[PDB]
Amino acid sequence: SEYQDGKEFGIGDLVWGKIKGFSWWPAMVVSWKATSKRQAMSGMRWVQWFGDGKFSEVSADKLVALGLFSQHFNLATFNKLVSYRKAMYHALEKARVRAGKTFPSSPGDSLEDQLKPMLEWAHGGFKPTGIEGLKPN
Amino acid sequence: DSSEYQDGKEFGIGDLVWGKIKGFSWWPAMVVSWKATSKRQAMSGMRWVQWFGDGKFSEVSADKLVALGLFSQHFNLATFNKLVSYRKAMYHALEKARVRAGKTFPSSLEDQLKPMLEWAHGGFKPTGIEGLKPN
Ligand SMILES: CCCN(CCO)CCCCCO
Ligand SMILES: CCCN(CCO)CCCCCO
Repeated sequence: SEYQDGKEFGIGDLVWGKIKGFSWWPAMVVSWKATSKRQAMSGMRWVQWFGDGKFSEVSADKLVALGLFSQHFNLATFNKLVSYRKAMYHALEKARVRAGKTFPSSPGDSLEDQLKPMLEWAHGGFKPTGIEGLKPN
Repeated sequence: DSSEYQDGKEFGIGDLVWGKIKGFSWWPAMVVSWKATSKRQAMSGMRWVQWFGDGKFSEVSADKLVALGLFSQHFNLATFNKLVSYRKAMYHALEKARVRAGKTFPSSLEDQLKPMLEWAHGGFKPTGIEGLKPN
């Protein structure tokens, strides 16, 4: 029922979302019931931002699939803000689990170290699954 | 309405669970509110848990949690024999279970642990897993 408005994106979808004064940031579409807030208005979606876990209401027409990765990733913000690197880690970890992807680990690799192969995977088109692997189920 | 962890998946605040992190055996924990953690709200489909034995907090997928009551299935005998840290975790977890279930034993950590472990492995009789519920 919720979000059945003929527009894009449903509960669980991984997305980039854009707030004024902010880069595109990774998020997951959620039900209004998870937010402790209120039902969304027409054509809007509740999203939860990776990294800080906060909830925002955003137009379905203003979200893009996380799978358009290199297009929306912002290297300048990544190098400038630890909060963006953490967001990218949590977003890509969710993507990895969904795709059944694995990466060679080694304690105690830092944040940047863990991110390196995840970012290469994302920039490379999420092989072998492709973006189909990012879908919820 | 709308509230913490109302995402349609299993597990609520206070639930005793086993949690699985890559690189670790299934480990006992309690589901906690994000407010207990000094961190941030958990992503939809995930829960904050506090691990027995070390008191640390982790954000864990509900798909990587199971009820502590499924004890024999998730208890790792190899890990128990190998790691003092896991035996310590078993003690604190099963002591919480014992108090919730209103269970008493005849009364050392290892000596204390023995009948608690027998009880858990045997299915938490007489209450069964219903006895482990919070409140
Ligand atoms: C849409 C932009 C993402 N926000 C989420 C908060 O609602 C986080 C920004 C933190 C930047 C400070 O380091
Ligand atoms: C998955 C279990 C979580 N704790 C660590 C908390 O982050 C494990 C304790 C290590 C035992 C080393 O002897």
